[PDB]
Amino acid sequence: NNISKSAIIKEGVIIGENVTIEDNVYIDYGCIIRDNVHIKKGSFIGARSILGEYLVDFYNDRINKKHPLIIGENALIRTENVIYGDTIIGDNFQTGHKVTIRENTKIGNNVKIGTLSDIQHHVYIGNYVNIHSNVFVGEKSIIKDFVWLFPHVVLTNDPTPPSNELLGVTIELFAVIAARSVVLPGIHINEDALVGAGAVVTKDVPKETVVVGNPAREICSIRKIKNKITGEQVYPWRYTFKRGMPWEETDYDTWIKNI
Amino acid sequence: NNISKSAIIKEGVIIGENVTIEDNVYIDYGCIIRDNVHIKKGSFIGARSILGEYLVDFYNDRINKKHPLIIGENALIRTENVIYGDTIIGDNFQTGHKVTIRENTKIGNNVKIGTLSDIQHHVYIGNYVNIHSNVFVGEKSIIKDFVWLFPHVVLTNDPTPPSNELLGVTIELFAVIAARSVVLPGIHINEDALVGAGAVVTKDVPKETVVVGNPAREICSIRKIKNKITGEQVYPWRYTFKRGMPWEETDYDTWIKNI
Amino acid sequence: NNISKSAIIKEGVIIGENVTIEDNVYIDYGCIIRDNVHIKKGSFIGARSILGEYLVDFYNDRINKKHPLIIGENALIRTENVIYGDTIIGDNFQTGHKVTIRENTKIGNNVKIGTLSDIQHHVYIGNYVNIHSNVFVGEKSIIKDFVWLFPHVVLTNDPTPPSNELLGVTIELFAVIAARSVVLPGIHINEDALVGAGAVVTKDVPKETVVVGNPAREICSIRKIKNKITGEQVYPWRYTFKRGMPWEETDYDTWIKNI
Ligand SMILES: CC(=O)SCCNC(=O)CCNC(=O)[C@H](O)C(C)(C)COP(=O)(O)OP(=O)(O)OC[C@H]1O[C@@H](n2cnc3c(N)ncnc32)[C@H](O)[C@@H]1OP(=O)(O)O
Ligand SMILES: CC(=O)SCCNC(=O)CCNC(=O)[C@H](O)C(C)(C)COP(=O)(O)OP(=O)(O)OC[C@H]1O[C@@H](n2cnc3c(N)ncnc32)[C@H](O)[C@@H]1OP(=O)(O)O
Ligand SMILES: CC(=O)SCCNC(=O)CCNC(=O)[C@H](O)C(C)(C)COP(=O)(O)OP(=O)(O)OC[C@H]1O[C@@H](n2cnc3c(N)ncnc32)[C@H](O)[C@@H]1OP(=O)(O)O
Ligand SMILES: Cc1c[nH]c(=O)[nH]c1=O
Ligand SMILES: Cc1c[nH]c(=O)[nH]c1=O
Ligand SMILES: Cc1c[nH]c(=O)[nH]c1=O
Repeated sequence: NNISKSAIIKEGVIIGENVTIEDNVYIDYGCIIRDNVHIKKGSFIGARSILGEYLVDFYNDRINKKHPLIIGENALIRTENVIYGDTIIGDNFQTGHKVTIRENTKIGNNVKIGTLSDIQHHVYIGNYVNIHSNVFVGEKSIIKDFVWLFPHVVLTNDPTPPSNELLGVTIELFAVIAARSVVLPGIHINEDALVGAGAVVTKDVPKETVVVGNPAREICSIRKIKNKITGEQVYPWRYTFKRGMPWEETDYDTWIKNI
Repeated sequence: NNISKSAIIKEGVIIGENVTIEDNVYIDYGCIIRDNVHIKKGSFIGARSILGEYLVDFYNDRINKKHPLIIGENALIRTENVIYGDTIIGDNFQTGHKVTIRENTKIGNNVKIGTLSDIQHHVYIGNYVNIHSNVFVGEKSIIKDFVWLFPHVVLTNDPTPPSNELLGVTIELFAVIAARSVVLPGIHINEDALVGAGAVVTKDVPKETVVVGNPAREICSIRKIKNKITGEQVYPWRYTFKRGMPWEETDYDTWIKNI
Repeated sequence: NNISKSAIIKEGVIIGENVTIEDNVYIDYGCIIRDNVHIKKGSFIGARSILGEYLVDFYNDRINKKHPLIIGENALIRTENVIYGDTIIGDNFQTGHKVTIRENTKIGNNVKIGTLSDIQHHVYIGNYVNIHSNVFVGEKSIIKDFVWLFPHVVLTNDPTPPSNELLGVTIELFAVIAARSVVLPGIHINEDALVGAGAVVTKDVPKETVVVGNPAREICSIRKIKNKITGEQVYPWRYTFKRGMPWEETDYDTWIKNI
């Protein structure tokens, strides 16, 4: 292995082989770090998380194959997160409790995944994505930057289940999926779209449109929505909300000009 | 610390500083009791629960600030519950497995919180409240006494997400929210109201009214409902159901006269 | 006890009394095997699972009564599964992470139960049943062979809650319940029926019928559905899908003739 002298590793932690733990990493009580896990500098790993969780091939003969997991700098992973090998997570990642993340998945930078979320295999999550509590992200889903998935959202992938050909959902830049919504397989939710709470999204959602209901139907442009408190137009949200965003200290327009 | 000689503390338990464990408390295998936790007499804490879980300020410098957690007498907390500091829980509390309860939250007496439920910060839960499996209780929610939240209910708080001003849901005395229902931000669900399974509640619900659907619509008075088995009028439920309630040994009317 | 010399039992495992662990069983780090647990040959038990979890009577006096749990051969149970006593699980069972299974429950052979699922007490699950992530299975539910419950499905049982007389849902052979659907108490979902994603099923569903919506309504025969990719008729699914099924190596028709 390769573990930093500044790493703090609490009681009960179990470490395997070919593990690299960088500087100022703190691994809380009881974590099990399985083989082929690389934890980048400054990260915190919550108690009893299990990192480099076994892929299916392990069970053939109980011999652990090599499926490297890398976690980026400064993660803040909370308790009992389970993360599979063959997955890459970027920097400043943060989680709630008991989150599960499968293999062959890629998660960008400054992403947040709340308590109980279940991210499946072969999932793509871009940067500054915010997934709240108990969100199910099915295999093949593609979540672009700045997307928000609120509690209990479920992204499906088998159009006529059970079947052999899956179609993942693709969620474009800044789209917001409100709580307890379910999206059907292969659906494209376009930029700056808003899917209202509890919707059953059976059709693509056009850019800057609001849909609600079961099945969800277009109700209006996102720009029509007013703040319930202040009466100000809310969307695109990038102009009215910036806590934790990269243009927090400036403004979106100046920010975007720079990138 | 201050731990009772009658307390039973199983193998693997980890105890921090400024912890008080009263008489006849039983802490099962592997719990991690973090600093500033007070567990009242006669309580049972399920294996691997983590009590006094770290608030956000801890991560600034990995130095644990003081945020006291108090749990009342006779709790029956099941496995792997995670409970934050700056929270108060009353007596005879009981939980299912893997429940998460955040900080700055207040939970009354004789409350039950089922498996997987995720109770956020700044939540108020009164007495004799029954929250079932995997219920999401958002920040700012106010749940009055005798309310029932059935499996997979979700109480939201950001009316035009993501935004800066949250509005919590308030659920009044005895109201019942059936399974897989979602309530929108700032909604008032009045006394003895019934929200039918799977509803999307977008408007306040008047006292003793039944609403169902997406969006939920008023269908009738609660008093119209008949028991599917016995044909007897069911509601107000306080008159037809009393298992585990304070008037269990008497009757509601005599009971209420006394308080 | 009775533990096989070929059993592999990792660090931190806690074993009680009257436990039988057969040949080639592998119990991962930190499992707690409570009294009266029988694990059949060749099974794998994921880290930190808790087997023979305490029934309610234990809490009367903290004295553990006898409530035997049996798990069949070749199980592949993943991490942190919690399984109660007075329950029987058949062979080739497999689970995802953090699944909870209560007492007085019977689970057949070649069944799969995904991450977070919460199976209550007095539940019957037949063979080759596939329950996905975070499915709630209420007390009294009866799930026949080959049924599929997709993510976030919830089967209820109190028709006018809270009440004293529960009615479980019965799901017949091969029926498929798509994601985020909720079924009301006492509902009969017949053979080869399809409940579309996110439905609120308030009425029995006839054999080979598709229902969708809130409340769910019949839309067509299952045989009308075409594969979204190939345009081939999909259902009965037993003729178009067989990965992991008993007729995988042959065909359903020849297979059924033999049984
Ligand atoms: C979990 C957390 O921590 S916070 C979760 C984040 N927030 C959420 O999930 C909820 C966010 N809010 C929503 O999703 C809302 O549904 C919105 C913003 C889309 C609703 O848009 P609104 O500003 O309420 O438009 P408005 O309420 O004036 O339009 C209401 C009409 O459409 C209906 N409607 C509004 N929202 C919905 C909905 N989600 N589903 C079905 N119908 C709806 C209303 O009942 C009303 O019908 P009416 O014509 O009979 O009066
Ligand atoms: C998880 C556990 O352990 S138990 C969970 C606790 N129980 C539950 O969550 C379910 C409780 N039951 C409900 O919520 C029910 O929906 C009730 C009690 C509100 C339904 O009231 P009912 O007594 O069924 O009235 P009833 O069924 O006669 O009225 C039915 C009409 O309204 C419709 N309807 C009834 N309930 C709903 C619903 N939840 N959503 C949408 N429509 C509904 C029916 O389909 C029917 O429509 P129709 O006019 O075409 O026939
Ligand atoms: C989580 C995982 O890993 S995968 C989860 C497994 N897969 C799922 O849960 C989703 C499976 N798919 C479904 O359940 C679908 O709803 C199906 C297959 C029942 C839909 O049948 P379809 O083949 O899409 O029929 P189709 O789409 O042509 O009929 C669509 C019409 O009914 C409506 N409709 C279709 N499905 C639904 C639904 N679930 N709820 C409400 N309305 C629906 C459509 O909006 C459309 O309405 P329209 O007349 O205005 O055009
Ligand atoms: C800030 C915060 C986010 N998510 C959590 O799970 N806990 C916290 O304290
Ligand atoms: C009675 C009971 C309630 N809740 C649980 O999680 N387990 C139990 O045994
Ligand atoms: C194949 C598979 C199924 N379910 C899981 O939880 N993990 C896996 O690797």
